[PDB]
Amino acid sequence: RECKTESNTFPGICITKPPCRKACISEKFTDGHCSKILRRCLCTKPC
Repeated sequence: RECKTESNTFPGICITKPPCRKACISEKFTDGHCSKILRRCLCTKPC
């Protein structure tokens, strides 16, 4: 659970958590945020 994978659904740069949030929800995840490496929506899935 909580596997780190960038949102493939997210069509851009991680500007804000709100858009990233729903991107992870639509996909097979639960949470999402900006990855502290670059600036992509890093979603977490209940793997």
